[PDB]
Amino acid sequence: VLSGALCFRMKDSALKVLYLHNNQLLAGGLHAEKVIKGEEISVVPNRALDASLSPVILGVQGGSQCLSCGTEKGPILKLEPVNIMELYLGAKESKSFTFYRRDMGLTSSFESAAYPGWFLCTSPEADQPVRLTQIPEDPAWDAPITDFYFQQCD
Repeated sequence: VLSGALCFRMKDSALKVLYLHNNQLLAGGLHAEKVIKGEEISVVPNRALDASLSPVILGVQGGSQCLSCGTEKGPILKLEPVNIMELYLGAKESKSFTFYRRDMGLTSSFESAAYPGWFLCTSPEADQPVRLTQIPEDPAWDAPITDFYFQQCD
């Protein structure tokens, strides 16, 4: 087993780096990038789910908090005060804390395992929270961005 979670750096396809502010993950513009450092994203595979779907659990602050979609009838992206290693080692499904990664080459998309059809996304605007969205039939320049550069820290 991992002695610590994997370390990744994330930014959307528009190169907006994800950072933390007031307990929320935001995607910053070039200006924000000069003030705050991108957040090191903790990552662990969710071994309770189908490996062919690339299930992962994402966390922040050294893995002290993890991204969750909640358990309501509708998805709500929020950081929860649970250590990613607790989820990693626990014999518990933890589906609401899981995303299915779709590797498209240079970038990846992340679909909520608990809420099919909902994907992690960023706004075309800078410094807005990362959220969840369903994919529109027709693309647009002002539509949410669901593709991310998912790179392991050096």
